Amino acid sequence: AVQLQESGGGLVQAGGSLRLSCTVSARTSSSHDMGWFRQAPGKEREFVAAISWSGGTTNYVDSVKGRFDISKDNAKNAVYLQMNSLKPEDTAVYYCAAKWRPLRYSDNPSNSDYNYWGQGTQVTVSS
Repeated sequence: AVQLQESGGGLVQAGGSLRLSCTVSARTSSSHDMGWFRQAPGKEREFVAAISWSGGTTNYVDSVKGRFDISKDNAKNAVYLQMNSLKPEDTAVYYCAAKWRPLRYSDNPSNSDYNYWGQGTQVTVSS
C-alpha cells in the first residue's frame, strides 16, 4: 500500500494563491501516478491534476489549466499542487491520491480509478 497525507489548505481571497503538499510513504516505488482530486459538498469527486511519479508527464482537468500546476519531488517523497488565480468554483476538499501503473511506453498519467487516498484538506476561496 501507499499512504498519503495532505498539508496546506485554508482560506484565500479570489485571485489569490495557495500551495498544497502531499507527503508520500517513503518506500513508494516509481511505478505510480500521483494525482489531486476534489469534492465540494453536494457534488461528486472530480479529477484535478496528475503527474507520472517516474517520468513527470502531467495532465489537468480543463477548468484548472493555466491556473494550477502539479509538480513532484521524488527525493523528498512529495507531490505539490500550486493553485494560482483561485476562483470561487475551486472551493472544495482536495485529496491527494496515487495509482499503481505497470511499466509502459506512454508516460501520460491516469485521471481515474486511483488506488490510494489521503484524508483531504479544505480549500475555501472567498469573494
